[PDB]
Amino acid sequence: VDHTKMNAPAVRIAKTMLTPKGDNITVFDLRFCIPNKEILSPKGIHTLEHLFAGFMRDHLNGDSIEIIDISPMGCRTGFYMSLIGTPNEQKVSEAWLASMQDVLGVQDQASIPELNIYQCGSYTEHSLEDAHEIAKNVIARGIGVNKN
Amino acid sequence: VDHTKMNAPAVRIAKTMLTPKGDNITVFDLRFCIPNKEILSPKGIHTLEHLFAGFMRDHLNGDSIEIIDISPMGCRTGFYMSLIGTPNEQKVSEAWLASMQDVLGVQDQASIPELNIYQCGSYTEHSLEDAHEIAKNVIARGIGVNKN
Ligand SMILES: [Hg+2]
Ligand SMILES: [Hg+2]
Ligand SMILES: [Zn+2]
Ligand SMILES: [Zn+2]
Repeated sequence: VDHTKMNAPAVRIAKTMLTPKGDNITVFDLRFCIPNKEILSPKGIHTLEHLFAGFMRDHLNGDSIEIIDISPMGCRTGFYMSLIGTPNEQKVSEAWLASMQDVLGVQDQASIPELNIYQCGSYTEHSLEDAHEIAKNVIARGIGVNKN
Repeated sequence: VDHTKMNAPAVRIAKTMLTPKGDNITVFDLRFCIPNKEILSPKGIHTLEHLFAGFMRDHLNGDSIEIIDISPMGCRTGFYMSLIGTPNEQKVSEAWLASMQDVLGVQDQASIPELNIYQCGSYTEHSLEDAHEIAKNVIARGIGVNKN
């Protein structure tokens, strides 16, 4: 898709596909930054990821939506979020804008549960600071929409 | 999960989903590096991200397999791959291998047409060198397997 055309921060129905039986799997482009104009930090995006899916599962992931997974994009310009169900751009965003407020509520590293050799893949690649700025940005800038 | 006991390269199974209608979703931890011992290049996982995902599906997904999203983790030591269906370790540990050799089928960056600023949200960030790097290292170590 034309990354020059799209804007950020903005939800976007990334792809839609059905299950063999009946259930629905929707996949969202949770694009934080403006394609090639800005970029997420390998540490920020990482400490963030932890918190994001812990919180998006709180505001979103209710009873008629199911979260499979939320993980950062290689291009570190936002996360991809596959889920069981099919919310719309409003519903996700509202869930995203909330979460960021949830992230802010974490003053230090010992609050991030995983963050250790025994449970986090790469213990020293965490920046709660960078991951808070992002929240601030997003929360500040507002989460619009990007339709295909 | 105790990362310390984990082995890489190796396919681990991190999640299976039961959707109301029946069909089961599967999420696979694809671990390239030993956590906190070895890790992936930021510019390289991206590069390896446009490759892998495609090639994979060209050796996987069928009359019972459908991949939703192959995406890099934050820690940067592995790769989660969600799909509708239920293929096991050997069936993922094998096409990742078919998927790895093809990385080395990649001649140069001038083989990635998606490397435009209208299709890549971070086309600058790129390293087919480290693709091949990571690649040849995987095809030498042979993918193993981990059991939660
Ligand atoms: Hg940004
Ligand atoms: Hg590695
Ligand atoms: Zn981690
Ligand atoms: Zn890209």
